[PDB]
Formats: sequence, structure tokens, C-alpha cells
Amino acid sequence: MNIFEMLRIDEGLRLKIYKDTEGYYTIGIGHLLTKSPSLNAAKSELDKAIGRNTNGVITKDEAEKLFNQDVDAAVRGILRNAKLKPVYDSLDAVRRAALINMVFQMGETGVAGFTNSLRMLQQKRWDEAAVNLAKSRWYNQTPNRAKRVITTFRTGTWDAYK
Ligand SMILES: [Cl-]
Ligand SMILES: [Cl-]
Repeated sequence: MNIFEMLRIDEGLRLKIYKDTEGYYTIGIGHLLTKSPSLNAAKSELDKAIGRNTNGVITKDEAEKLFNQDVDAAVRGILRNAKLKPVYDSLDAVRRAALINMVFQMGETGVAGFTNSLRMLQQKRWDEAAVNLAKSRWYNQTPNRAKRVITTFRTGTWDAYK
């Protein structure tokens, strides 16, 4: 297991524009297009993202290309961020994947808001971080995903994904 396989499980793959859990236009492997209510705004972000006239449908190669870029962007946002970077550097390889997963889902600003959890993660107080991570809108809106990510921080193993 790795970050790519983890996120492919959490996000799924859809080749036509769909609404994510929050109701936003999305495509591929959780690639958010736009928060705007307009499917036309989505299709136009999609064409721009892919560089051709898609009519709301992309191929598997194209979905995987966006995914690679989004994982790369998630990692680069962690390393550019003064709150996230020291936490990431302190973690082992499996728990690093859990942090990336969270940033992918909710963005660098959102995760940087988990001030208390991040401090517990840095201190390696795994059971306490897991409890605090769960007291969140994130956990209450997407409990199955959040549980798998929290388990990963708690144990440092891929057990929630096998
Ligand atoms: Cl893009
Ligand atoms: Cl979920």
C-alpha cells in the first residue's frame, strides 16, 4: 500500500463529472473542479484542466494524470506550510501518507486548523491525537473515511486499508 492506492480507495474513480460529498463538481479521483453551483462552470474548469474540449467526460489516463498532479500538489503544500512541514518531517512513512490524505481531501489551510491534533501527532501521542482528530466536522461528515485515516495515525500500519 502507498498514498496513491490509499487515496484511490478513499476517493474512487469516476470518468464523468459528479458531485462530491459536499455537493461540489468533481471528476476522476477526487479532483475538485469548482465549488460553484454551475455545471457549465465545472465543464469549463474541466476543459482548462485537461486542455481539450471534454464535454464532461475524461479517459482513465487523464484521470490518473490529474491524480498524480493533485498528490504532488498535496505534498508540496505540506512542505511549504510552516504548521504542517514540521509535523510531516517528524512522522514515519505510513503516517506521512495519512497526513497527505487529509490535505488532499480538505486542503492545506483546513488541515493546518487541526492545531491540537498536529501537536499530539508531533509528540507521538497517537491515542490522544486519534481522539482529538475525531472531534471534527470532518469526522462527523465522512466517518468511514475519517476512521480509516485516524486508524492509520493511531497504529502506523495499513490495517484499515487491507
Ligand atoms: Cl488542474
Ligand atoms: Cl466516509
